[PDB]
Amino acid sequence: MKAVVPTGKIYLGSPFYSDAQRERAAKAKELLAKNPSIAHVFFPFDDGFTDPDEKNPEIGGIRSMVWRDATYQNDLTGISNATCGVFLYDMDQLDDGSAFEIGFMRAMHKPVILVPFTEHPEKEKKMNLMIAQGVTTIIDGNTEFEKLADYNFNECPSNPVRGYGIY
Amino acid sequence: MKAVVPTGKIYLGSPFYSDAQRERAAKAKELLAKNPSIAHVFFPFDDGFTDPDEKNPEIGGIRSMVWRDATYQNDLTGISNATCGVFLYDMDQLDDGSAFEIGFMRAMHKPVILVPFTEHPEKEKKMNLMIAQGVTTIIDGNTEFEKLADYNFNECPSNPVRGYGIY
Amino acid sequence: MKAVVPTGKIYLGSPFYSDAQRERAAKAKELLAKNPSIAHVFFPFDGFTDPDEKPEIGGIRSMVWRDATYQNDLTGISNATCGVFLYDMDQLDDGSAFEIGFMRAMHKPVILVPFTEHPEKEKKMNLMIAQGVTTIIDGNTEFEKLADYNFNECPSNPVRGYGIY
Amino acid sequence: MKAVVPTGKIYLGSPFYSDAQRERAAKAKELLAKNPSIAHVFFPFDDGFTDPDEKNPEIGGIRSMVWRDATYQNDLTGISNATCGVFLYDMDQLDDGSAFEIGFMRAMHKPVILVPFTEHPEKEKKMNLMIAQGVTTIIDGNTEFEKLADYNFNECPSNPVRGYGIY
Amino acid sequence: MKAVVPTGKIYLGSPFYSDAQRERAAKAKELLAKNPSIAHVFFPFDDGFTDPDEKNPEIGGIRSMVWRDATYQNDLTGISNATCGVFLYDMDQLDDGSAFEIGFMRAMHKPVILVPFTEHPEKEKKMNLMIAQGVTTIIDGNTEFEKLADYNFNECPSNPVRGYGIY
Amino acid sequence: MKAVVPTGKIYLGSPFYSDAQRERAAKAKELLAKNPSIAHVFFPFDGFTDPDEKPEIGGIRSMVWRDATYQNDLTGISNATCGVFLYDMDQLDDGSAFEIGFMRAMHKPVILVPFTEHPEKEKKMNLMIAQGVTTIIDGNTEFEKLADYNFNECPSNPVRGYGIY
Ligand SMILES: Brc1ncnc2nc[nH]c12
Ligand SMILES: Brc1ncnc2nc[nH]c12
Ligand SMILES: Brc1ncnc2nc[nH]c12
Ligand SMILES: Brc1ncnc2nc[nH]c12
Ligand SMILES: Brc1ncnc2nc[nH]c12
Ligand SMILES: Brc1ncnc2nc[nH]c12
Repeated sequence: MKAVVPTGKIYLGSPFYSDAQRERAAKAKELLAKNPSIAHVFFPFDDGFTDPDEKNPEIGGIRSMVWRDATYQNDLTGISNATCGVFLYDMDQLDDGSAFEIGFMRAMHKPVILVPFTEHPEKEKKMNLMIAQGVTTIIDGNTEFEKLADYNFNECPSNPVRGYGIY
Repeated sequence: MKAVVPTGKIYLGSPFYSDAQRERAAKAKELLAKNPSIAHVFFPFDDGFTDPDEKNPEIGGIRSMVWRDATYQNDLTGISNATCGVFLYDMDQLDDGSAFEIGFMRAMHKPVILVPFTEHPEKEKKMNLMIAQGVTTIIDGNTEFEKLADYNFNECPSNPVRGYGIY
Repeated sequence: MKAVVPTGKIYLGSPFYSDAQRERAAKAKELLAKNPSIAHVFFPFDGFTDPDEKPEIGGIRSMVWRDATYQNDLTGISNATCGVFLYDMDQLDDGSAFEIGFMRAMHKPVILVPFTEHPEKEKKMNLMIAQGVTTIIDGNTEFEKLADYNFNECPSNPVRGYGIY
Repeated sequence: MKAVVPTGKIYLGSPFYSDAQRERAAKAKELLAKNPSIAHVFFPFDDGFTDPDEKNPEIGGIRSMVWRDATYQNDLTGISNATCGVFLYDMDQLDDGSAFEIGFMRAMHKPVILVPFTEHPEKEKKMNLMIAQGVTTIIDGNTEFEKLADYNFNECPSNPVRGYGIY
Repeated sequence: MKAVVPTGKIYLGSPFYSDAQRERAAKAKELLAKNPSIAHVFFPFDDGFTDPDEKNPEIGGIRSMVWRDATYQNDLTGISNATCGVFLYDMDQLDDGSAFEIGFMRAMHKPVILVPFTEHPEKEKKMNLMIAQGVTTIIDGNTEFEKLADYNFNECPSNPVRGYGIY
Repeated sequence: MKAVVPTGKIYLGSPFYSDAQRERAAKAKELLAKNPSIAHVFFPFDGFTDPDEKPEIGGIRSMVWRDATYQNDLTGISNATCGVFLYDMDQLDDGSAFEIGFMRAMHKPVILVPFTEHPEKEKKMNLMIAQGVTTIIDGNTEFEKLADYNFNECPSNPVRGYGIY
């Protein structure tokens, strides 16, 4: 029933390797900001750990084990504190980090909101069984991105993936 | 220390959408068969559930919810009974089902053996942080596929991913 | 130990088959509604609609509806910080029991609120329930405690006075 | 794949006390003892903890906290060690202990096999959604009780509950 | 991102009995009470369970099973409700209770903040690997105790233990 | 209940700093070696080598070595069906305690095998240890029980006779 205070703690998982992916993340935060059921949102790429012993760090480059552990754990920490996951899932370039986080969250029995995006709304609709069955709620990013602003994250109502070929 | 009987229960995760992926799986089973530390190996694509109410089933096609649940659960069942995971991980075509299973297994604190394969041993070596940090042991598929036959699955000795750019 | 804000997130599980059971549920919602340590309450029966289900209650239900409804409850269990169970000692609801075992396997606290209309029978309880529950509040004589119980910390209160089977 | 040594570790859950129920349990053991895939079977009612500090143990009595604690724990230990659960489920007199155990195992992602028994096959077939959905494989006690001797507990293939009204 | 309402639910673990230790705990509370990101703080020694059936409660005595059970459980409940753990860790007299609690929380994937205190800053700096690796963020009690008032418990950014010998 | 094959998978945790501690560990391995209910035993100190570490015991260790070694233990905890702890009551090993809490959060059984060289002091134990452990075998007077204990089912034996703090 109606909550006394916002309780949703969103773990916003998302690729961040292209302008389009980056714009979706931006857009997602905005909508989430308009949702009255949200108490907090964590985006893994917002802050960052800095390793002093790490001289001249580069992206996609070799990183120190210390930076790697700290950054990975901040993400797991985000998942731990989150009550649910929201994944801006690029269906054109499958992100394994996101897929990994979806499985982790489900192993913890946490609800997972999948928001698929494709630049080819007209190509075949197929999805991996693990993703298709692991997620508890699907919200198409192409045509319903906006309900993130209204979805009741206090209870995360289920909505099984349907309409996708399974492989 | 030395085990009285084999105790390793391997969950062999792997894409199965190309001849090359299919040959690796085949090869993997053979090596695993030669390993004295293995009590059992589960390959998700070996058996299969059959839904009677499912008329004319097709691969990649729309599947019944009953078949979807049963098949997904057989996989989770495999992960549950497994003591460790071994992933024939295609680095050229990232498989999200596999990535999902890697995260699930790690959320359960189970050791995960990553065996990466690439048809371009000469291209840049980069890996997602979640995969790079989530796996506990890496065995290159291109140059060490064969140690699967000797690895001590009774204890799954760690071997951190190194030599890969992190993104 | 004094919360800055209410944190208690209650999963209120109970059978919803008889009028009596529907009454208890009705009362609990109100009682918990007056507790200042509660941030939110979730009640399973407050549902999903399979647009493809041509559907009777108690009848054969589509797998899609079954999956979504079952998940909505587990999701309520996941979000909850504790469980409050309007537990029927006369008609044992295995669903409620399942959920109690699920929550405990998750290490979360479970407040057992038993009810009986047969005070005549020897008060007894299954071991798993007797030992699994962390806090018991008699529904026949302490129901009102739910409006005052501190769900921010859910103080323990082991089951006693019940014969074990 | 074929197991090198039996892998199934069964948690055999069942109500006792009722003459019929005891019979079921006894026959289940026999059936299981004949299954090559089973490595071990734990039945909670077999042996028990004796509280030396317990005067006159009343079976159904107001038993001491030490006995209760040790007995309850001996069951969780069995659930913990078990790879799968097999429940002799009485559809005539619902045993909440069993139900408890089923959800506990499912929260652990362990496979659960339901073997329902009814002395009233003429009565309506109904099942609580939590059981019907939580269970991973059903094997009708009244009709396929014998299957327990052939079921491959090394993989516990799933068989979704069906044909039951759901309330 | 910025939280809409305090999200941090702290499990404040610490040894008691020792005059110094009590002081630490008292100051930690003050510091925490000043942190805007904190929603609630649970300290195991604050209030307690009273076993009406317990004659003359001996603090350090052979306490009854009911008291023990209710007290131990009240702590797990706090760990369960908590989003993160903050441990006032005595490097001079290792408290195994605290250690227990740290591993329990890590098995749950919850973030753990170590605040080490030593009355002998001249002695060698060493730490048991399990603590040094299990801990997700360290905040020197002797030097940065005040940080507890600024630390964003809505996300618990990590800070790997370093500068300690490991045995 | 009679295993077809040994299933017990033991995670043997203990401090490995003093000669005495190194002796107990030595004995346990042998005792467990005679138990027919055991399929395998894992002992943390039996290690990893960071080819890039130029390394002293107790010294500063590379993060890579730290990560791999720590993981090897958690992996041993994951594979194990139960834990056997050669627990020192004179010099509390927080590593062992951490691992005990980890295993219990995983619902696995933990056999506490305490040892003391000071029978003179009031036998006491921390609550979390006293309540977390599921089976206790006195290392000073029952050490040998480990060769006969049934690890296929690890029968419970709550801690008693210890004052609680
Ligand atoms: Br992936 C990935 N890469 C780099 N920084 C990160 N933080 C969180 N997830 C990250
Ligand atoms: Br993916 C995927 N697709 C089809 N069948 C499967 N079984 C296990 N995993 C599977
Ligand atoms: Br149980 C159970 N049975 C039927 N419908 C439900 N909705 C929520 N929980 C339910
Ligand atoms: Br007695 C006894 N022994 C083992 N498991 C049980 N569940 C309920 N009562 C039980
Ligand atoms: Br007393 C008491 N109360 C709460 N937590 C504790 N840990 C050890 N002893 C404790
Ligand atoms: Br603890 C601990 N400390 C140092 N080395 C180890 N290897 C295994 N467990 C260890």
